[PDB]
Order: sequence, then structure tokens, then C-alpha cells
Amino acid sequence: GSAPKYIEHFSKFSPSPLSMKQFLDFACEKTSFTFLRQELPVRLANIMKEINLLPDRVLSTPSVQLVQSWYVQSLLDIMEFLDKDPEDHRTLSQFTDALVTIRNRHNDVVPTMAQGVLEYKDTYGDDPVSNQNIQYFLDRFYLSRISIRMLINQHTLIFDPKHIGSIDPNCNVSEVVKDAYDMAKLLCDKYYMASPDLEIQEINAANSKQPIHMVYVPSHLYHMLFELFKNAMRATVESHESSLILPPIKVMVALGEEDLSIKMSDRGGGVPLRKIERLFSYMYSTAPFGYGLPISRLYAKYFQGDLQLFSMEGFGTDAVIYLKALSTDSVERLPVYNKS
Ligand SMILES: COc1cc2c(cc1OC)[C@@H](c1cccnc1)N(C(=O)c1ccc(O)cc1O)CC2
Ligand SMILES: CC(C)c1ccc(COc2ccc(CC(=O)NCCN)cc2Cl)cc1
Repeated sequence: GSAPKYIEHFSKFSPSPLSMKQFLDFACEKTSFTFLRQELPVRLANIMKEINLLPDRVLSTPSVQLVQSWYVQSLLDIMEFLDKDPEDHRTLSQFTDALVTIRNRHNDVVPTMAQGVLEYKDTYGDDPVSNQNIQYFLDRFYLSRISIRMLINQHTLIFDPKHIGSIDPNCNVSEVVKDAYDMAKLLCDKYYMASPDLEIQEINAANSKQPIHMVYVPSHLYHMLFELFKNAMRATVESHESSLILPPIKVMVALGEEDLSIKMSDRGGGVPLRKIERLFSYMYSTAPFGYGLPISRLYAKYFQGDLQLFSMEGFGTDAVIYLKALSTDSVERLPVYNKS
């Protein structure tokens, strides 16, 4: 086979970050086909190149071998279409199916990689240097993965109208906050037979009246807000088991010139500063609902945002999602394979 030759050719190319604006502008299905059948190989190859740079003791583990096998099939699957003629509506139709199969195939990367982290901890240990390499690698791996799922969702959802695939051009942030809250409350009520209440305050700096809307991927925002709610609810409930009042969870949505910021404040009794970093560590949060904190932060970073935790041991925790207010500043943040 040629998979290694392909990986070498396509890893010569840099991934092309698109903006929210460019994503919404979707030109025709043929444009998406001819863009993607180049761009997906570039993005697959860049991350496969990086997997191959992992030391042999990591590389040879069944879990890494398995997801490398998925990535090779998916690259190969897309090659088939490189010669093919767009115009032919049966080339375009067959490509959509190929994306849908690829998306399926990769659904279990996260628990599959988690198993590799787990057997590394037992086989080689949980020293801080191992922690930094796991963290370095998986942040890039997962961000690459988020970026590929985004391209594929956008193609399959549009070529099968207010929403534009996964993108809401008029996303009401408070509505996504209530959705994530209600789902977290549902689970929290089930498991704990008590749930904190929600208060939302909005701060539209420029337009103190207007409800805060934005161009975003509401699924991504829901993933992050859901994780933050799980954390704030488990914390607030368990900190107050011997108590009768449950302090609410307070979310502020602030819109500035540049930042749309979403703070979730709880009185869960908080975390010592020393233990905050571990909450973002893939290795330290591997023990044996929601994507985890490390991955929630990647969704924030994906469009030039961030997710930060600040706690007050003895009181509780603030979690802030920072998004770009403006769709022009909302550009894919892609890990690129270079000398570094
Ligand atoms: C199981 O009960 C507790 C679960 C959690 C906390 C406290 C719980 O008991 C009282 C608490 C924590 C995390 C790590 C170490 N010590 C405390 N957590 C946080 O402060 C926290 C972290 C992130 C976030 O978005 C919101 C939060 O309130 C979370 C986990
Ligand atoms: C299963 C996945 C998530 C996984 C599990 C475990 C790891 C751990 O990866 C390590 C651990 C130690 C070192 C030090 C070293 O010797 N450096 C030389 C290598 N440049 C490098 C790497 Cl890439 C990564 C990814």
C-alpha cells in the first residue's frame, strides 16, 4: 500500500483555518467536495504524522495502533475521490456517505485513547514529565479531531434555512445556558434528589437592553456549559449535604467590543490553587455524562476562545468561557505539524 507515502505528501501541506464567516458562506456542494477532498487528507496526515513521532512504548500499545488503523482507513477512503469528477451528482452523493462512515468509525477515539493513558500510568508511571507529554499530544490530537468533525458535520448537514449545519448565525447564549442547566438539573435531581437553582444576568455593554446573540456552534457551547454545570452542581450539592439551603448557580453573560464571556459562579466550597491544574490533566483525571474539562477547554480554544477556572478554597469556583464576540475574529485554531 501507499498510506505512508500519502501521509508524507499531505503532511507537507498546512491545514487551512476557516473563519465562522467562511463557514456560513456555503458557495456550492462541488466547492465543499473539491475543498474537503484536499483539506481532510491534509488534516488527517498532519495528525497521523504526529502519532508516528510518539515513542515506540506508546506507539505499539493496542489503543494507539487501533486509532491509527481508523485514521489510515479514513485517509484511504477519501483518496478514492481525488481523481473523481465533481459535476457527476453520484460522485458528490457517494462522498457524503464516505464522510458519514468516517465520522462513525472515529466515534470511540476518546475512551480508546483514555484506555491508552490508563495502561501507560500502570506500565510506565504518572510522573509530571509523562503528564506534560500526554497533555501536549492529546490537546493537539483532540483539537485536530474537533476540527475534522466540524468540516464533516458542515458538509453532511448542509448537502443532504436559518441554522447553517452546526452553526447558528443568531445563537441566543442564555437559551443554550438554560438548555445545559435543565439537562444537568434532570441528571442532578435523579442522582442527588436536590439541584441548585439557576440565575442568569446579561451585561450587553454597548446595548444594555438587547438580549446577547452571536454566531457560534451551539452544540460546542452546550458541551462546555453542560460540563461546567455538572461540576458546579456536584460541588454545590455535596458541599451542602449537612445543610438545608442549596446556594444557586449564577451565570453572567457579558458582551464587550471583542469578548463574549460566560461566567458560572458556584458556592461548592472551591479548590486549593495547587489542585486547579490537575482538573485539566488527561492523566490525573484518568481513574478506572459530558466531554470533561480538558476537552471543554479545547472547544473554547477551537474558535480563538478559552476556558479558565478560578476558585476560592472555602467558598467556591468561577468558570469562565471566553468566546470572540465578532464572527471575523472566530477562526479555527488548528495544531500544525512543523519543526516545533
Ligand atoms: C463530588 O463533590 C465535589 C466535586 C467537586 C468539587 C467539590 C465537591 O464536593 C464538595 C470541587 C473540587 C474539585 C477538585 C478538588 N476539590 C474540590 N469542584 C470545583 O470546585 C469546581 C471545578 C470546576 C467547576 O467548573 C466548578 C467547580 O465547582 C468540582 C468537583
Ligand atoms: C495513549 C496516548 C494518549 C499517550 C499515552 C502516553 C503518552 C506519553 O508520551 C510520552 C511520555 C514520555 C516521553 C519522554 C521521552 O522519552 N521523550 C521522547 C519522545 N519525543 C515522551 C512521550 Cl511522547 C503519550 C500519549
